[PDB]
Amino acid sequence: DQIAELLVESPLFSFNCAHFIAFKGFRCTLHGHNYNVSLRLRGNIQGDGYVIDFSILKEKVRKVCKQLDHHFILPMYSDVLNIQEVNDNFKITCEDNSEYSFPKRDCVQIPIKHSSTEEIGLYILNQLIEEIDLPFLKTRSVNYMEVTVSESPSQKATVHRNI
Amino acid sequence: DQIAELLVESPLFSFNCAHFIAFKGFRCTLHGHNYNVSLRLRGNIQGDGYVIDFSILKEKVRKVCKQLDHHFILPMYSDVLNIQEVNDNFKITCEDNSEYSFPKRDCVQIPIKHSSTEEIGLYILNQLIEEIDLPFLKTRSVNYMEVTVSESPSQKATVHRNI
Amino acid sequence: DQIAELLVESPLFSFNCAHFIAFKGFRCTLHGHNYNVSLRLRGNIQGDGYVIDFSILKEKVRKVCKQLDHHFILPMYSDVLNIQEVNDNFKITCEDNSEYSFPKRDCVQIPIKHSSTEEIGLYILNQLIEEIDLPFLKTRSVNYMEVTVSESPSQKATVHRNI
Amino acid sequence: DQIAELLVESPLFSFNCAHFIAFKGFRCTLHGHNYNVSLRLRGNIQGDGYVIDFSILKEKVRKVCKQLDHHFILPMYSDVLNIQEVNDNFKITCEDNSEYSFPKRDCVQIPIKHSSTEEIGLYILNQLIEEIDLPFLKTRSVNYMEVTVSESPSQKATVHRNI
Amino acid sequence: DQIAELLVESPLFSFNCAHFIAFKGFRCTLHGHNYNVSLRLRGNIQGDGYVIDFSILKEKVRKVCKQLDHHFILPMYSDVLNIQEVNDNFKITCEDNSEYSFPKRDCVQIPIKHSSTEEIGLYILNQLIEEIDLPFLKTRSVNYMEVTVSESPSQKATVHRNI
Amino acid sequence: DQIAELLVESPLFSFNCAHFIAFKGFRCTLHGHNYNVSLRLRGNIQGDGYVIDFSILKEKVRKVCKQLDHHFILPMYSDVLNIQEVNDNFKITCEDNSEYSFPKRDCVQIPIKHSSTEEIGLYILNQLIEEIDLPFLKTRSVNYMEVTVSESPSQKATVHRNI
Ligand SMILES: Nc1nc2nccnc2c(=O)[nH]1
Ligand SMILES: Nc1nc2nccnc2c(=O)[nH]1
Ligand SMILES: Nc1nc2nccnc2c(=O)[nH]1
Ligand SMILES: Nc1nc2nccnc2c(=O)[nH]1
Ligand SMILES: Nc1nc2nccnc2c(=O)[nH]1
Ligand SMILES: Nc1nc2nccnc2c(=O)[nH]1
Ligand SMILES: [Zn+2]
Ligand SMILES: [Zn+2]
Ligand SMILES: [Zn+2]
Ligand SMILES: [Zn+2]
Ligand SMILES: [Zn+2]
Ligand SMILES: [Zn+2]
Repeated sequence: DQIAELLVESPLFSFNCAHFIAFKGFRCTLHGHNYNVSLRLRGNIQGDGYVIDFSILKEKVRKVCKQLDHHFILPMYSDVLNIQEVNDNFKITCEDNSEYSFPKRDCVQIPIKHSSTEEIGLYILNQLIEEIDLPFLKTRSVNYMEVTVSESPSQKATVHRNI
Repeated sequence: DQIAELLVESPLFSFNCAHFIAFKGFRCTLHGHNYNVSLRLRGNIQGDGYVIDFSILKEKVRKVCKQLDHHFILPMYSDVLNIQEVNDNFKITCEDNSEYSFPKRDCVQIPIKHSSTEEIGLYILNQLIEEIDLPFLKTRSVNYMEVTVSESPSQKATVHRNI
Repeated sequence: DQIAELLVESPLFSFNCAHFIAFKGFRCTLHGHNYNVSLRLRGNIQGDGYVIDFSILKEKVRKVCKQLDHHFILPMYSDVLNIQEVNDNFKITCEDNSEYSFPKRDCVQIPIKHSSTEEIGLYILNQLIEEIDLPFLKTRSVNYMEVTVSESPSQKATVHRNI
Repeated sequence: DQIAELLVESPLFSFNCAHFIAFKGFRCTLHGHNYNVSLRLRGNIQGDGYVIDFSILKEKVRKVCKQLDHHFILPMYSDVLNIQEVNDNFKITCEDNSEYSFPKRDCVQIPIKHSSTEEIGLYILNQLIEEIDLPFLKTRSVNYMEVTVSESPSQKATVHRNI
Repeated sequence: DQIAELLVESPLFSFNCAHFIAFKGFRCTLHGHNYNVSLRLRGNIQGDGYVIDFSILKEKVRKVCKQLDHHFILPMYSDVLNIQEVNDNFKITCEDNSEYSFPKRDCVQIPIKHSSTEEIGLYILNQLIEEIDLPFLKTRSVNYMEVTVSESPSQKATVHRNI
Repeated sequence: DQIAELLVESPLFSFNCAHFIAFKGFRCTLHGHNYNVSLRLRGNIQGDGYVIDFSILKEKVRKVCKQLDHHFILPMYSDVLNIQEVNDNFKITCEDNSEYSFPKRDCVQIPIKHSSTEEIGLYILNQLIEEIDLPFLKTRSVNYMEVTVSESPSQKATVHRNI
C-alpha cells in the first residue's frame, strides 16, 4: 500500500467566538477571535483512489465549528471561575471578583479547564473523531488524526491522536 | 508633481474584540472577531521621496487598534440597547429582554449606533486622522484617507474622506 | 449619509470548471481552473447599521458559483466553434478541425462568446444582480456593483455596473 | 552534520488541468483545477552552505508541472473507464454509459488508476525524483522527498519516499 | 463596448534587491527587500474576448523585474549621495560621511532621486509601458495603467498614468 | 499529559537584510530579502492551559529578528571571503577579486560560513533558545524547538533541536 496524508483547511472552518483567559493569579478581559480549524490525517490510498473523501472531512469540520460559532466559550472544569446559574443566564465570577453575566443560550459549555487554543484543539479533535466516526475512519485505514486550531493567523496549537 | 497612493496592511493592525449585533427586530448572540484594519492614502511624492513615512502610518494604526483590542465593543448611541451602570459593570438589556453584564473596564464605549464593520470603520477613520494629525497630513499633501475594516478575512467595509 | 463600500471574497466563492479558449486563428487545449469570484458594492449605511447584510451577498455569490461549478463552460455565441447536439452530448468542432464531445449535463451553456475571464465576469455580474435582486439593492441604496473573477490567483478581471 | 529541511512552494508550481473522478458506482462531471505542487526534502547542509540549491528544485518542479499543465488528465489503469482510440481522439466511456471525446494531444496519459490528488501526488513524487535525479540527490545527502499536491487551496494530499 | 480592468500579481513579479534610504538629515543602513510588482489596467474587451492577453502582461512584468533583481538599487539623481566611479566600483558617500563601495555590475543605476517605493513604482510604470509598447496598448484600447510596488507584504505604493 | 505543538508565524517576524552568496567557484551579486522566521515547539499543556504563553514566543522572535533587521549579513567563518577592517568599514574581497565596502555599523557579523537560509536558520534557532532561555523552556516541559526561515515566500529552510 501507499501512505498518504490529507489536509483540509479553509476560511469556512471557522468559529467566531468570545472568550477570556483566566488561570491562577491571572484574568484577561473579555474579547474574541475568528478561530480556524484545520484537519490532517494519514491512511492508505483505497481502491477508489482516496484515503477518505475530502467532502466528508469538510462536512464534519464545518459541523463541529458551527456548534461553537457565534457563542461565548465557557469552560466547565475551570478551577478559577465561579459559574452560577441565574435565571436564564450564567453569571461568572473571577478570583479578582470581576463579574460577567451572559444568556445561557449565548454560551457553549465545553468540557475544558481553560478556553486556550490548546484545550480547545483537544476538544475539537475528540469531537471530529466522533462526528466522522471512529469505526468509519478505520474502514478507510486512517491511523492518525491531527487538528490545528488558530486563534488568529499568527498563533496556532496542534494536537493529534494515533487511532 | 506625481500622485502616489500608499497602502499599509498587516496582521498587526488587529483588534481582537467581542461584540454582538442588535438592531430593530434582531439580536445576535455574543461572539467575537479578529478585526483587521488597512489604511490607504493619496498625496504627492515629497522632496524626501515619500508621500508620508510608512513608519508613522504603522505606528498610528497600531495605536488606534490597541485601544479597541481585547475589549467588548459597546455602542453609545444604539436605539435598541438599554445600557445601565451597575457598580463597576455595564448591564446591557436587549429588546427581547436578553441581559448581559460586563466589567466596564472590559468594554470600550465607542460613539456608534451599531458594532457593525461599517460604523466601526467610520469611527477608526476619524480616530486615525486625529492620531496622525490632520494639519500634519496636509503638510505632506495627503488629500485622501481610506480605511478598510475586516471582521473576518471574507467580509470587509471601506470608508473614506477627502481632506 | 455615509458612503461605505463592502467587499466579500472567499475560497468558497469558487467554481472548478473545464474550458478552452478559441478565437480566430487560435485554439488552446482543454484544461481547467478553480475560478474565484469577489463582489464589491457601494451604498449608504442604513438605520440598521449595514449597507446590506454580508450574509445575503455570501448566499447569492455561492448560488451563482454553484451553477457553474463542476462543469465544462460552453459559450453560446462563439463565432469559431461549431456546437452540435449529438444524442445527449454536445460535440464541439474548432476551426483547426479539432473535435470534442461532452455529455450535455457536464456542460453549462452561458450566453458569452469566449470563456475568458472578462466575459465570464460580465455574465456573473448580470446574474448576481438578478439573484440578489435589483429592486432589493435599490431599497438598500446600493448604487454600484462590481465583480472580480480570477482564473488563478495571479490573473483577474473586474467589471462593474452603476445602478 | 546538521539536518535541514527545505520547502519550495509557489503559485508557479501549477498545472491547470481538466479531469473527472470515476470509481465503482460513481462518476463526477468534467471540471478542472489549478493544481499546485510543493516539494519538501531533508538532507545535511553541505560545505557550500546549501542542502541542495533551491534553483534546481524550482526548475524541476516547474518542468514536471509544465508537462501536465493545460491538458485533460487521463488515467491509464482505471478499472471503470473504457478508453478507445478514435482517429486522433481518445473516446472515454463510463460505467453509466456517459461518453466523452478529446483530441489525444489535449490529454496527458498518466500511469494512475484515478485522477485523484493522492495518485497524482505519487506520480509527481516519482517524476520529480527522476528529473532532479536520484544519484544527484544522494550526492547532496538528501534522504527524504515529499510532495504535496493541492487541487484547490483547501484540499491537499502529501506523499513521501525515504531514499 | 464593455470596460474591464485586468490585474496581474504574482510572487514571480519580484526583484530581490539591496538599497538604503538617504534624504536630507537622514540615512538608513544598508538592507534589502523582496520587492513585488502588480499591474492593473483598463480597456474594452476585444473581439477575441480579452482586453489584452494576460501572458504578455506576465512576460513583460517579469522582464522589468528581472533587470532590477539581485542588484543594489542606485539612484542617479539623489541630492544627498556622492557617487564616485572607482576602478570597477561605485563608491557612495553620504552626508554623515558614511562610505560604501560596490562593484558597478552589482548595481542597477535608475533615474530616480530616492530608492523609495514610490519612485521605484513611477520608474517601473514608465518601463512597463515601454516594454509592453504604448502603441500596442492603444490597439488593445487600454486607457489606464497602474503599478503597485510592495517593499514588504505590509507597505505598498501605487502609481498610474492615463494613456 | 497531553502533547501539543505550538506555531507562531507572522509578517512581524521579519528582518529585511542585504547579503550575497559566495562559496568555492561561485559569487552572486549583492541583493537582499525580507526574511521571515516561524517558530514551532512541542511540550505538554500545563496547569495554566498553555504549553508556553504565545506572547513570550512573539516577544523573543521579534527580539532576535530585530538584531538582524536593516543590516548586511556578514558571515564570520567563510573560507572564500577576505574580510578586512578599514577605518570604520568592513572591506570584503571575493575569490574573483570583486570588492565591497560597508560601514561596520551597517553589518551584523554572524558566526556562520555562508549567509544561506539553512545556516541563518541554525543561528536563529540557537539564539531563540538562548533568548527564551533553555531552563525556562524545560520548566514549561518544552522538548522540541524548530525554526523555519524563509528568504522569500517560495523558499524556506527548517532546522530543529531536541532539548
Ligand atoms: N499558549 C497560548 N498562549 C496564549 N496567550 C494569549 C492568549 N491566548 C493564548 C492561548 O490560547 N495559548
Ligand atoms: N454588512 C454587514 N453585515 C453583517 N452581517 C453579519 C454580521 N456582521 C455584519 C456587519 O458588520 N456588516
Ligand atoms: N486577458 C486574458 N488572457 C488570458 N490568457 C490566457 C488564458 N486566459 C485568458 C483570459 O481569460 N483573459
Ligand atoms: N480524498 C479526495 N477526495 C476528493 N473529493 C472530491 C474530489 N476529489 C477528491 C480527491 O482528489 N481526493
Ligand atoms: N513612504 C515610504 N516610507 C518608507 N519608510 C521606510 C522605508 N521605506 C519607505 C518607503 O519606501 N516609502
Ligand atoms: N538551498 C539554498 N539555495 C539557495 N539558492 C539561491 C539563493 N539562496 C539559497 C539559499 O539560501 N539556500
Ligand atoms: Zn483570546
Ligand atoms: Zn460579528
Ligand atoms: Zn484557461
Ligand atoms: Zn476535481
Ligand atoms: Zn528598505
Ligand atoms: Zn539571496
